[PDB]
Amino acid sequence: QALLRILKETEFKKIKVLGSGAFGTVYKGLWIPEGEKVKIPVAIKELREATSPKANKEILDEAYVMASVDNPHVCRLLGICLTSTVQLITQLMPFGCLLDYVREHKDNIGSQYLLNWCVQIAKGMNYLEDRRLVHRDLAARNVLVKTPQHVKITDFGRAVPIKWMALESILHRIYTHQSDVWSYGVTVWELMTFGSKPYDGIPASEISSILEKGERLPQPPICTIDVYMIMRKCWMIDADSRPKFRELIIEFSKMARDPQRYLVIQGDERMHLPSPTDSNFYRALMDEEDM
Amino acid sequence: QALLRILKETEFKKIKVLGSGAFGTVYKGLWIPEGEKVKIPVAIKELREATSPKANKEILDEAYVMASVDNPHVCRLLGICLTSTVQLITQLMPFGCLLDYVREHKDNIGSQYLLNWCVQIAKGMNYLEDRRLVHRDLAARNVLVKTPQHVKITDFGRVPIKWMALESILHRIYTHQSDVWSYGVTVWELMTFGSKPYDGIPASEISSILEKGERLPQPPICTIDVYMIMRKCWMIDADSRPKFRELIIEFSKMARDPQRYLVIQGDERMHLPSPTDSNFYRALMDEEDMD
Ligand SMILES: CN1CCC(c2ccc(-c3ccc4c(c3)C(=O)N([C@@H](C(=O)Nc3nccs3)c3cc(F)ccc3O)C4)cc2)CC1
Ligand SMILES: CN1CCC(c2ccc(-c3ccc4c(c3)C(=O)N([C@@H](C(=O)Nc3nccs3)c3cc(F)ccc3O)C4)cc2)CC1
Ligand SMILES: */C=C/C(=O)Nc1cc(Nc2nccc(-c3cn(C)c4ccccc34)n2)c(OC)cc1N(C)CCN(C)C
Ligand SMILES: C=CC(=O)Nc1cc(Nc2nccc(-c3cn(C)c4ccccc34)n2)c(OC)cc1N(C)CCN(C)C
Repeated sequence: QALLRILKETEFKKIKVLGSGAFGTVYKGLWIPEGEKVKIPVAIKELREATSPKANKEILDEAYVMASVDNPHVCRLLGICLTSTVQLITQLMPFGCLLDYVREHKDNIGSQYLLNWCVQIAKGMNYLEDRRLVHRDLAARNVLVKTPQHVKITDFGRAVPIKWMALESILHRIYTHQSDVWSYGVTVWELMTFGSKPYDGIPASEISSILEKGERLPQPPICTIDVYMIMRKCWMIDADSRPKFRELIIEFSKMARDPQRYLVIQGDERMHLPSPTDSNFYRALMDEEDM
Repeated sequence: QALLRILKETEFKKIKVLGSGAFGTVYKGLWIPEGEKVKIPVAIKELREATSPKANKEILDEAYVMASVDNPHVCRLLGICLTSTVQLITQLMPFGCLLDYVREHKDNIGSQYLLNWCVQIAKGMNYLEDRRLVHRDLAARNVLVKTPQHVKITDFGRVPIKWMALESILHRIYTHQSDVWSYGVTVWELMTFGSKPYDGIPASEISSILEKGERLPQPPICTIDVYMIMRKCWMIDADSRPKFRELIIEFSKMARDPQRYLVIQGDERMHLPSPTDSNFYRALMDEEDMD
């Protein structure tokens, strides 16, 4: 209700293209408050099409729900502008997404960051499950980095990412919170391989077959089997044998309490988490919300 | 101890001059974390005198206390860089200082902002008094605007003749009650929206006119209730001046009926923001807790 602000086109401008989503493009933009002199960096998503008083009504009423979330590991929709092209505005995460982050930082990611990222993603997904919100598009590209010690899940509930979807989602359009657990396992697979393309070299029209014959993503080199068994149980075809996000929070937390025991990274002992000094400095500059 | 980060000169640099004080220059600068690609805006104060490692320890020992404060209306020291000239790092407040703010928004400000700013400055000063920290240089230039609904006090802990209590001018005594005097001048600055106190009088003479009973005049928009409070901050007996806690209570009740205590032309179409615009401001700029 009061969590979604309706904007004018005059109080924000799109400045640089950051990327394409499925149904729209995301820009880096600037918010100019009315009667003010300051300019605040923001992220604007302009939708591919459809300005219709009628489609606006489902866009708005679902934007209200995406403005309702309150969790440190879930992004909140902040505003909307209902012109000819719908424009959506969120906070800009200056570090980008976890996917390009682990791809451009593959030689400096320690084990202790990866397991904490897995935990944080699970807390965000567990909160959405507690809010009865299905993500439907969880992937390393939809996990944003506020600080390297703080990731947030974005772009949930929007409803093709075939290589992330559960088989019941591929064959029968079923989207549950257990289907999201499947996409969570692929997301962990992306993190542990430092941004590899899942099922690389296999047409998306062919994934349903290989999953029915038992084929799964291979064990990442840095993962022990305790981590790989977790990923594989997120890919049981029976959805209720897949773990719950609540359980995934507990298990990855305990592995975070002994990181190099569960992830084997070359040179893992010269790369570590920030001290309280470095953490408090990050929070005072960029991350003042409670965590 | 772990709240003050020691920086290297390679991970931050100065970008633009924001203003000077007397102890040194303040710059707008950018922090680049080591091994990272993003650039985070900061405020850097360069100590314009070059100091020695012996003076550095006295600089450091007070920097730790300036990094120890935790209150929504007091700025916290975040970092320090100890080269030839010491550099000090805080959060950058993009709206600037309350002084230039009310000067550039003169008579576009309602009573409800003016009274809340008075409350917030008293809250910060009362927190400093509870920490047994004297400000010694309180003025509208040292009140930073994080957002228009949130101000913070900076540059405390250690000649502004026209702000000082009389015992500070004659006997250089600096108590929390001398800070109450300078608070009254600050409220005067806001209520005249950035006028020069005692404008046109040499500072070498302010002691004389204060012993003769002369004070700053009543601002046009102020009724006598608020002007009497300012006059009690300028009593020659230090223990007849009000306490900061009392100023919090007294300005708070006046804030609950602003148009009763300030008479501004057109005050009734300029209001405080709605929860929607406030939830929008904080999610972008002010994630800190606050009342
Ligand atoms: C006939 N036919 C036509 C179309 C109809 C339709 C209905 C609803 C939408 C809709 C509504 C709301 C959103 C989204 C989509 C969405 O993509 N949204 C993201 C988000 O915007 N991200 C951002 N990136 C950068 C800046 S804004 C998002 C942000 C966030 F903070 C939290 C969750 C979230 O999903 C929000 C579109 C089309 C359906 C029927
Ligand atoms: C002969 N000579 C030799 C050396 C001796 C000496 C001793 C102590 C200092 C010292 C130490 C610490 C600070 C300050 C000064 C100061 O000016 N500081 C502000 C502050 O940094 N402001 C900012 N603006 C923009 C970016 S940083 C500040 C920031 C904050 F967040 C909270 C309180 C505060 O006071 C902090 C300097 C010199 C004195 C005698
Ligand atoms: C991971 C892809 C990407 O482009 N990442 C990225 C993201 C930045 N910030 C940001 N903040 C909030 C929301 C998004 C966002 C949300 N969705 C659904 C997106 C889709 C596509 C792109 C971005 C999306 N992003 C960011 O801030 C500067 C930069 C950035 N990078 C690394 C791209 C480099 N360009 C500057 C060329
Ligand atoms: C009233 C002086 C002042 O504070 N000016 C100021 C400040 C900031 N940001 C900022 N953030 C933290 C600390 C300080 C700061 C602290 N001190 C002690 C200062 C002394 C002089 C100038 C600035 C400072 N300044 C800031 O962020 C962009 C902008 C301005 N300006 C008003 C510049 C003028 N603008 C209208 C173009």
